[PDB]
Amino acid sequence: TREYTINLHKRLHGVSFKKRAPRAVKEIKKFAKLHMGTDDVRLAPELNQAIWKRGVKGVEYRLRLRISRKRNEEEDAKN
RNA sequence: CUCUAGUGCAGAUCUUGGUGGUAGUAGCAAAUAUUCAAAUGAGAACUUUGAAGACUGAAGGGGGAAAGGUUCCACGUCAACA
Repeated sequence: TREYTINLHKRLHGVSFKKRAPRAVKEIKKFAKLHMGTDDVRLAPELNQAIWKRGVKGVEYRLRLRISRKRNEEEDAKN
């Protein structure tokens, strides 16, 4: 595990306001690829409600996540 | 061995049909956010189910007549066809 930061600044600047956060969760998918080096990407409904609580126009910038490597044999699920 | 007829095709912005052409290009149906997990499986964003959010609520709620007429329903199939 690392305890990570997810700064949701860029890719949220230039995207529509009322449909901002559905593009922002797609960045939570991107981040998992490089910084672990995994084939599969996996989130949870725990990370759906990690943004959406303060909904779409407002967002969490300081959205600091966790990650853990297994599922089947190896894969990183953000958990 | 000689007589007889609906008797020679390139064409009236024609006529009987396939095939070419733009072209695998545009279109892909009025701007009401979607994210994530499962059931089943040969294949799953779409069936179906759960977690969660957008959305409307003088109607996305409710409900009768004309008109149509079994399209509902359960059962049952993935070929043509969306």
